[PDB]
Amino acid sequence: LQFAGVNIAGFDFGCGSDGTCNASGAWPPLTQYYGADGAGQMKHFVDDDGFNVFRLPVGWQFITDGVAGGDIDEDNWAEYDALVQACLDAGASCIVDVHNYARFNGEIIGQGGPTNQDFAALWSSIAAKYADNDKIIFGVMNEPHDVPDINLWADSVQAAVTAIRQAGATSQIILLPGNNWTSAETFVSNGSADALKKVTNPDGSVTNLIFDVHKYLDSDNSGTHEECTTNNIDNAWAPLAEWLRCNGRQAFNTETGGGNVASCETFMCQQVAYQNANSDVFLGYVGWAAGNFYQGYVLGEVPTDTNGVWTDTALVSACLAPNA
Ligand SMILES: OC[C@H]1O[C@@H](O[C@H]2[C@H](O)[C@@H](O)[C@H](O)O[C@@H]2CO)[C@H](O)[C@@H](O)[C@@H]1O
Repeated sequence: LQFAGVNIAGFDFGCGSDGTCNASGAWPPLTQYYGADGAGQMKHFVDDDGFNVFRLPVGWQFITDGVAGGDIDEDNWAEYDALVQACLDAGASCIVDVHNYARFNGEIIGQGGPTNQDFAALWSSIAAKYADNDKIIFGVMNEPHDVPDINLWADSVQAAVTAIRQAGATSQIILLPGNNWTSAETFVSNGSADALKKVTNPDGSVTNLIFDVHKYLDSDNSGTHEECTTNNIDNAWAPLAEWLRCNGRQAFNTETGGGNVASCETFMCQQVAYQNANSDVFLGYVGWAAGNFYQGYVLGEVPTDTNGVWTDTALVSACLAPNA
């Protein structure tokens, strides 16, 4: 109810689930840079649909041109900032999502891979850009999975948070991701919640530290199927809210979606109706996948521009748009 948005993808392309980002394969979803009209996409999603925030996936490698640290490469950053500027210019809040699966080329941050410091550095720099700007929302890490020790991971996340506040980003939300691809279904049961509950700002508060969760509507939670089989209320959003409420904490669903078909319009509308009903514990949903996915993409949300007139995919206009 506070936020509803869509992921504008492209800078994440050739990012693998193992933290390897073929930083050649990055493809900015902006007219210029020879990609789709991501800016226009966002004008439309706000002005006509009532969307509010956009999530802008990008890889560590792109930000730094291949290095695990925080030395931001200016030419690449110029590209990525233009998208963030388009998101802000559209009137919305923007999640800056480092799309690395808690890894850097095969190896896990804090646990085999780059150190918590290598990582913290990164976020200091990102935060230093953008510190004053309160419409930014820092997404620490996208979809950690098969991590062996969650408390060490929560330590890595502490390190980022602390980096972020110390660069002056005092007013922003920071999203905190846990294990199993931050599945919302296992977020409490696997220890992600209790570990991440310990993460605090420098002054000792949890103000503006929101859990980051993801949930798809297909049998295997992959978001690779067109057809949908559930609304995740019974097994995910209900238990989650109970837990979230009694602990005085909030979560944010930064990835979800489904195919542009009947079964999904019924089941997604159910999930979104429930999520609004629990607006105290859930800050919002963000739908996975506009930007520069081709039309036949199974989870597609890219609208169409006909001489100024935009047209949404089925699922956005039937279910995901606040204006419906
Ligand atoms: O679900 C989000 C994320 O999932 C990836 O697939 C996982 C899935 O999360 C898990 O439930 C299933 O059992 O295994 C697969 C991997 O084997 C998927 O690769 C991503 O595209 C997606 O963003």
